[PDB]
Formats: sequence, structure tokens, C-alpha cells
Amino acid sequence: SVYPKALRDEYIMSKTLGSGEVKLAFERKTCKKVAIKIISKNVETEIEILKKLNHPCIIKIKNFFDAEDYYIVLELMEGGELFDKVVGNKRLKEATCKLYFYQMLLAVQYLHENGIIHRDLKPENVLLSSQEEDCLIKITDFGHSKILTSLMRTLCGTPTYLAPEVLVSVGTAGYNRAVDCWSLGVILFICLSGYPPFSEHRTQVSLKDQITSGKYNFIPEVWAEVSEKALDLVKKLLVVDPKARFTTEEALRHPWLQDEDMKRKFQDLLSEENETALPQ
Ligand SMILES: C/C(=N\NC(=N)N)c1ccc(NC(=O)Nc2ccc(/C(C)=N/NC(=N)N)cc2)cc1
Repeated sequence: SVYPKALRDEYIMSKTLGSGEVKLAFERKTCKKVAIKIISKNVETEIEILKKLNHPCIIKIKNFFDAEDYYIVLELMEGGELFDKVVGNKRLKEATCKLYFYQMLLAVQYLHENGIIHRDLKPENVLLSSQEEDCLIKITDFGHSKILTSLMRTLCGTPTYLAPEVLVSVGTAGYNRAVDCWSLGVILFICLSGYPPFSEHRTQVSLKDQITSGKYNFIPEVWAEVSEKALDLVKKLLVVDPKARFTTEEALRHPWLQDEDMKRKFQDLLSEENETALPQ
């Protein structure tokens, strides 16, 4: 078939960047490059979540066309996916891990402050600003995300007729955001080590069983490279109990992230990006 005429009106379409599919396009008005995500026919709440969020490490929506398929126009991230930096047991300098992870933490912190849980954080959904190693990252893909109740309403009686399991669920309610911190844990583990914590590669233990026990695959030889501090943070994010797991605030306060050089590099990268006159 063809691209829709409203899209064609504003954009010249071009090569595939990835794949669900992402294409290169040029905005006609500006002659600048954009990315167009095509979702073959919830997207309208993803759009509405993305419209309202404003953070430098979260992807912005430029335009939207709901046609035969959906078309989401976004800023082009020249560095591609973090996934490509970590496949085939490739891995990043610990310093590069920290810079990227710091930014992931700020993004997810901002999400959680604003009542949004992402629910699908993985290396594919972390985009790099450039092909430089030191760059900005943005989190994308909010198609599984949730806005943070019926429980609160339920607890306004008088539980004369209320079922025990509802009363039991009160102990653990309101920690759904901790799933994001788990994922961040897994991504950090991968970035630091070049391999996955939980995997069916050369184990008899099921993936499910590995995850619910929290018994990640530790290969000391791969990790001898890595600081104890980095591994300590991983350990606090890969905690099975969601009430005990580190929050993004706790992670940002961890020794590993008290790194003024890393933080300066990030502030520098932001300035470069931003780049109107001000009173004084
Ligand atoms: C230019 C380029 N890579 N160059 C390179 N040398 N690797 C890019 C490759 C992939 C790439 N990926 C994306 O932009 N990926 C996205 C963007 C948005 C989304 C969204 C919003 N998805 N929503 C959804 N419901 N699925 C998903 C994936 C950007 C740039």
C-alpha cells in the first residue's frame, strides 16, 4: 500500500533504521531528519502519555497519524538502540555503563514522580543520541505503560462483606513501579557483564525458577573487571521482594553514582544539545 496523504504532505519518507518498524524521514518545513515509527493495526494513551512528558532522557513525539496503520513521528536518535552495543557479549566500559545508567535512572525517576510505570524497559527501548560513546540516551516505547485506585475506594467501608484476599493485597499494593527497577537491574547487569543474569544457556534451572529465586548467573571471571560498587547496585535492584528493592531515588544515592566527572559529562552533553536569549 502507500503512506497516507497527510503524512506525505509534511514528510519525505526514506530508509529503514530498524524494526513494528522505524523509518528515516525528512520534515519538509525544516529539511531535518525525523524517525517515523509504524505500528501495524493502546497507541492513543501512549501518545497522550508521551505528549505530557517533558524530560531530556525521554523521547518526544513530534506528530501522529492514525490511518491504515499508526504513524508516530519522533526525534531521530542517531546512535540507534543500546541493544546493538551489548549483543554478542560486547560490553561497555564501566564508565560508559554509568553515564547511560545514570540517565536511565533520571528518566525512570521522572516517570514514577509523574505516576507512570513503563513496564517494558529493555536495551531495545533505550536509544542513543549519537555514535559517540559519551552521549545522551532517551527511553522510548510506552506501549505497555500504565498510569498509577479501586482498592482505596474499597477500603472506605466497613469490610463486613469484603473478601479476605482483598485485605491481604493491601500489604503489597502501590509497588507496581518496582517492576521498572527490576528491569533497570537486568539492563545494568547486561551492560556491565555483556551477558544476561537469567538465561536458559547452559543451566538446568528454568528461567522462571532463576527469576523467582533471584539467583542470577554469576561468572566471576567476566566480573573481575568490574568495580564492587557497580555490582553492589545491581544486587540491590535484583531483589526479589518488591518492597525491599531499591527505588530510583535510592539507586541515584548509591556510591556508584556519586561520580562528579560522570555528572559533569552529562550536563555538558545536555548543554551541547540545547544549543533563546534570557533576561540577565
Ligand atoms: C539512526 C539509527 N541507527 N543508527 C545506527 N547506526 N544504529 C536508529 C536506529 C533505531 C532507532 N530506533 C528507534 O527510534 N526506536 C524506537 C522509537 C520509538 C518507539 C516507540 C515510541 N514505540 N512505541 C511503541 N508502541 N512500540 C520504539 C522504538 C533509532 C535510530
